[PDB]
Amino acid sequence: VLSEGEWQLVLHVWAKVEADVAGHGQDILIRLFKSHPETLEKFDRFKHLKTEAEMKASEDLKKAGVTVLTALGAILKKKGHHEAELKPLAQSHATKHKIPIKYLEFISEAIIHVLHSRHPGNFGADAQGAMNKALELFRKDIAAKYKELGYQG
Ligand code: HEM
Ligand SMILES: O=N[O-]
Ligand SMILES: O=N[O-]
Ligand SMILES: O=N[O-]
Ligand SMILES: O=N[O-]
Ligand SMILES: O=N[O-]
Ligand SMILES: O=N[O-]
Ligand SMILES: O=N[O-]
Ligand SMILES: O=N[O-]
Repeated sequence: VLSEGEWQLVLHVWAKVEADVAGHGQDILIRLFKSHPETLEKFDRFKHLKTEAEMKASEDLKKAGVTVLTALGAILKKKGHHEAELKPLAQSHATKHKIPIKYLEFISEAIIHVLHSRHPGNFGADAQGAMNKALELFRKDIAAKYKELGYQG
């Protein structure tokens, strides 16, 4: 359970993300796909992309990045009261897309990497710790939902 001070660290860096959600989404998806190339295989519209340049030029990848970060943002803004948001997301990611928890860990690591690179003014150790706690909460609650839904994860 996060403190209010922890949530405020999360939401203060999130506010900078929101200055340019598309750009942050490109950087985050690209980092995930470079760091864990097996994750790209889940994305049928652009799994054929071979290079970072191709990835940066992809309008479909850009839209996916906007979608992920906007949904995550909405969850973070609930400050842990995210049961309603998590229901459809857990169902799609468990049953349609088949995203294991380990892949949710990889995208969390990609998020942290990019925020650390882009936002050293709002992403020092305490803020990174708060973001990691928020993302660990998200993953814990999604994993519990996966289990309810019948998915090993
Ligand atoms: C913070 C974690 C994540 C959030 C908030 C998120 C959110 C979303 C949302 C909102 C959509 C569109 C609606 C839906 O289908 O549910 C979506 C689609 C999808 N997500 Fe995620 N997602 C996350 C992590 C992942 C990860 C790690 C992968 C794969 C490694 C993944 C794969 C997909 C796929 C394949 C789609 C369908 C995209 C398409 O139609 O081409 N997601 N996700
Ligand atoms: O205010 N304690 O995070
Ligand atoms: O996408 N940078 O590792
Ligand atoms: O496609 N924006 O959430
Ligand atoms: O981009 N993960 O939906
Ligand atoms: O707390 N959301 O499952
Ligand atoms: O509300 N979940 O489908
Ligand atoms: O509800 N999953 O597409
Ligand atoms: O992409 N994680 O360092």
